[PDB]
Amino acid sequence: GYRPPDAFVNRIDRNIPVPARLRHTPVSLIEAVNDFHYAMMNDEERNNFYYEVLKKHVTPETGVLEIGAGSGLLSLMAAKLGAKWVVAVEGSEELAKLARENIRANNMEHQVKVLHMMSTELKPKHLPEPPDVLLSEIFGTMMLGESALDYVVDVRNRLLKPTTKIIPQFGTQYAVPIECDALHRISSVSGWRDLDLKHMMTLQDTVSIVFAKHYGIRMNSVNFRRLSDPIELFRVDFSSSNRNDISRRKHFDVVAKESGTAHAMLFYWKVTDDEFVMSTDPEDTVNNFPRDMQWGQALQLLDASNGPLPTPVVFTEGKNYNFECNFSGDRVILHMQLCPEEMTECE
Amino acid sequence: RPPDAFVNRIDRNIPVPARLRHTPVSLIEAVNDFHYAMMNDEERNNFYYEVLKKHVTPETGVLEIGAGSGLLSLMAAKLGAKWVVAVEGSEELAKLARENIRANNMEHQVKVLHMMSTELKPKHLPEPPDVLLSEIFGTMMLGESALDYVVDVRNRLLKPTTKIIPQFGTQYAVPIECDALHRISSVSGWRDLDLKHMMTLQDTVSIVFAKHYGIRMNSVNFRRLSDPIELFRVDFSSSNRNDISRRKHFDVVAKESGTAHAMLFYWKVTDDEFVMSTDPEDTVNNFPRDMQWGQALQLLDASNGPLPTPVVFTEGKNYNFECNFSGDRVILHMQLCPEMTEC
Ligand SMILES: Nc1ncnc2c1ncn2[C@@H]1O[C@H](CSCC[C@H](N)C(=O)O)[C@@H](O)[C@H]1O
Ligand SMILES: Nc1ncnc2c1ncn2[C@@H]1O[C@H](CSCC[C@H](N)C(=O)O)[C@@H](O)[C@H]1O
Repeated sequence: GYRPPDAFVNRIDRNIPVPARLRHTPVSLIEAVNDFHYAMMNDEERNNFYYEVLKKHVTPETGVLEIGAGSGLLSLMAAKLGAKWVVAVEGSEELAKLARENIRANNMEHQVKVLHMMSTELKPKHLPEPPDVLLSEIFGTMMLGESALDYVVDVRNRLLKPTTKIIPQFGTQYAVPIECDALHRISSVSGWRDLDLKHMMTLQDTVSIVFAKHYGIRMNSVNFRRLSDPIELFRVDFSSSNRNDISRRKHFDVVAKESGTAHAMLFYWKVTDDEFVMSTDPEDTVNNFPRDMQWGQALQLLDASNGPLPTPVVFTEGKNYNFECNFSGDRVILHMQLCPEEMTECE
Repeated sequence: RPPDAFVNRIDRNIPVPARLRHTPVSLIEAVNDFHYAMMNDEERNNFYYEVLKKHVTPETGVLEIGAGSGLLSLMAAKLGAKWVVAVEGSEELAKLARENIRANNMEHQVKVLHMMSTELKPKHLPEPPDVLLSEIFGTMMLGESALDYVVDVRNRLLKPTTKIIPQFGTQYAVPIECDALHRISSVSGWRDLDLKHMMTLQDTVSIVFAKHYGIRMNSVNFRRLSDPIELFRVDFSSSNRNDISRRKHFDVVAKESGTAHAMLFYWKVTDDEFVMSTDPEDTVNNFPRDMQWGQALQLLDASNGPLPTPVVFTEGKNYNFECNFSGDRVILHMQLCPEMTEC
């Protein structure tokens, strides 16, 4: 017999039993589905979001194009609503097949087609015509975390026609300074009785954006306080915006509603199309448990200045606080640095 | 600027404090991901403090495997040990420990060696130690080979009278029903759309840490379908990994009827009267422990069909499970025995 180099069994001790359905299946595909896709599909509210927005844009003469088909659920929705043709693009090989198999298992093998490629190499030749609708779910815990704006923009410039409706329409990344003792106990140490340990603080990570779930935390489960109104880091119109519409450095003047300790900046985002909303805000994901597991929220520990040891950002209600937001080149990573009163070039 | 410097993996536009710029990334990741949480697990710290002060004389020489930050050695020194030698494999962690030791003026009580305990020879020690101190437990108790590393030191460096801390370790397992976990790990479909083919890929083999699902078991609602399954127990002063059979079987009687979505894995460490538990029923107020360890999970498939079959419990009936250990006993797997298995 033969075993693919990336077969699941290869990752597993000889003494441990593996079901035939898993043995020769590629590790990455298994990891992809088990870690993300199962949680995505049980995000009913997410599925309901895309079904409703498609429902008001799909005619039997509607040509649909989806970026990142994965399992093909969204592409199935387009066809389910009676679309003329659906072409779904998927970057990895094994996800491409899995989509097709889901497409045969259901009705739509004639209606929906899945191309193995990145949307970057998708050419007008690969499409029947310019699509009426562009479909996309390529949002991460950070909205542009998996470069959603860049992939749509490339496709928007090359493959779409004027009348093309882009789903979804709007996207906004928010930031909130929060007090959260529970998080603080995971990320800070002073000492144990007589023993001084504050030197450990030399190493505290004030720079990295961190996904709540990866370190075992769900903000809906943890008690915390929002020390201010949401901060609109940036808005994006997917049918007109570019990644340079997001200035690589911005300054935000935040008014503290409540006094407390800003242990961390909490990062969430909302996606809008007409009256329909996709929210990453923990207030809206209380009952959407699968969403907190797929997207969740992101955190960044705040340091007030550049001392040898981190300085706590203490908010005093009514008093005003100034933050410098620095994006990376691809606008995929960002950072919130409190302005002093010389890491920042605040003025 | 070291090749492993923290700045070097950060965008040029993002600001990095001087205390972090030239610091090795691995050190930062380690301290931030684990050490902070360890140090705020005060039950854990209190566990070792109480077991230590029961054995530490001003005549007691202490040897710690895996110093890391070296807090436990600071405890042994604080309790007035005559000499403490703490061994640490990470070069950057070893220096971090030394600094903590200077900050508490115990520079001459505690010595930190940059090596693996495998390389620790009697030459490196003043005397065969009176006390052996270890914290090398993972979310899976033997997940970090805590048993093997102690056995090597036990065979080569210790003396008959050497008290090993901690004494006992028990790896438990419980079959549980958990609707929240099920929604994260399975899919049937969406309305008329059938997505059951997705189930072909459901990972039934891998042991996944609960926090890597993003889950803390104390926050999520679940049912235990039977009494705890003692997979194995180890005496760190006499057991070898060969004492753990490569394959064990278990008569598991269902206390309750339900769906065994998964096998929950926790453990308990014992020394005299003192207990270190990973059971989520004991970590309800120990939020740092659930973050540094938490629990483990394995999804259960009942047989070997083209699709996963739910393991369903009927109260009062028996369910035989086969447990297979990897060679180093670091990894294990629970498989239901049908009326892949040797049963
Ligand atoms: N430029 C790109 N081109 C094609 N596929 C992409 C892509 N970027 C990400 N992807 C793929 O899109 C998927 C993101 S999630 C899958 C969404 C799917 N339509 C659903 O709702 O079920 C991943 O599988 C990823 O491999
Ligand atoms: N055989 C081994 N020998 C020496 N150090 C080890 C080791 N196995 C693991 N370690 C190290 O021990 C540490 C495990 S965690 C440190 C726990 C420490 N007692 C404290 O509470 O601060 C890690 O730094 C690891 O690199």
